[PDB]
Amino acid sequence: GQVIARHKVREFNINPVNTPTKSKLHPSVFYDVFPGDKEPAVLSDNDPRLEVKLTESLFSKYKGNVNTEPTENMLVAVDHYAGQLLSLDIPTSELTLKEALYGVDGLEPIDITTSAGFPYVSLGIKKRDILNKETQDTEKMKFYLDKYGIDLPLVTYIKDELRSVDKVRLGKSRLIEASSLNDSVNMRMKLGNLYKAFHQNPGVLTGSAVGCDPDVFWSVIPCLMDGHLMAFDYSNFDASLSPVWFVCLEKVLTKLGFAGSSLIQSICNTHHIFRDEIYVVEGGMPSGCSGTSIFNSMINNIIIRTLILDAYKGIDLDKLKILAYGDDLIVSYPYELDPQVLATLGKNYGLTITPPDKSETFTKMTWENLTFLKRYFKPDQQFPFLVHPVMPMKDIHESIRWTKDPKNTQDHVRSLCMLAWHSGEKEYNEFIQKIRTTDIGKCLILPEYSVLRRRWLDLF
Ligand SMILES: [Sm+3]
Repeated sequence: GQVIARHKVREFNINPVNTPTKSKLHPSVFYDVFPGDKEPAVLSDNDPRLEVKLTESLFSKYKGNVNTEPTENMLVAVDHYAGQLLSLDIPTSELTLKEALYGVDGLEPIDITTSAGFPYVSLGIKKRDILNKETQDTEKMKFYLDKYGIDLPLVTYIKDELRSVDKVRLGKSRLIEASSLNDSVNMRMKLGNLYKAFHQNPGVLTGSAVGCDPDVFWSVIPCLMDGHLMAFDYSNFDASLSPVWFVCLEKVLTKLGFAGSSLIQSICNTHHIFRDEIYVVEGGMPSGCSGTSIFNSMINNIIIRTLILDAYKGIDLDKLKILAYGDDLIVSYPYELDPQVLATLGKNYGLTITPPDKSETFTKMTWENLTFLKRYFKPDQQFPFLVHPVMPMKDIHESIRWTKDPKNTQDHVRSLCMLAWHSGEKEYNEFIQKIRTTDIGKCLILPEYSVLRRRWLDLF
């Protein structure tokens, strides 16, 4: 994706947005007791630890844009991937303003904590005013739908979160390019069954993990990926998606039977409202559109299928098994294919594909080394057929040392226990013991290890 043009909001007569220009992240009491580097992201041009122009930094992610019509290999991959997806028998029927608004079984009511987006953000009017959860009202939406229409621009906040020392100074703090409520209900109303299917079918058929409890799903990935092993992750996946991949994503939904795949063009080329200065981009996935997670996965399934055909000759795609959660990949084939080969090959579609999280360089992948959703795979001692998701203790330490509002310093610490304990009894007791060094640490009521193991076992 490349930025084709920049204008001022004045030119379009649009009220600018005062982007939250201060981090709400402060150091928690566990800042001294645990180790970590990561500090909060840069949200302002002045921010003293910044060694670079922020304007340029925030948008450097848009490296360029490769222009082709879909390759022959590309085209095979969409017919094969779409093929698998037909077997699921996904309804092509569209959803209702009421369904799309407040969920069905499969979907979850649009979050009334996220931004409504343009133009609502600049009218002070937020999600609650339109959305009555108890009533399940459709008058306020239908009104503001008829009024402002669809295909509205995107409000581009800059995301407030922990970043590594490098991504702090180099101004890499990434963006959420948030969608208008109009647009998110619109295509949530006609690809609602596409999302429904992916949420109910996390696996090797959808090539998807989006919406899955790793607690249980971890202990089933190894049954599904029965073959050799590869894993990947990209740097700036979203921004790097040249339009071609979108023309494939559409082509897939078209074969699936969704009139509405036209929407996909509407996310490829988009307008973004950053501070005032409104950008317009060709390509790139909006990080925080409606089906971002799902569309990425689908495209990733298109991409590795393509790269592997590009790279190799005599290959049956039916035995190629894939599992993507956005940029995160796991893939398996009966024969040992070379990750490195693939990564290079994809670099001529504009992609920077890379070894999975916590991996220095492409070696043969093994269940001992693998990462997915930032977690290791550690099979249980007593019952080796059950598999633990092990979020590394560094990542958990790095999270506990900061806090937004130290009232929910419990809710946050408890949540970290549900992840920590998978590391094993020895480490979990060291963890809560160190937490309980601090004075507010001891007042927190924490689950004991045997409690957490039992809750986990009961899930089966
Ligand atoms: Sm990733």
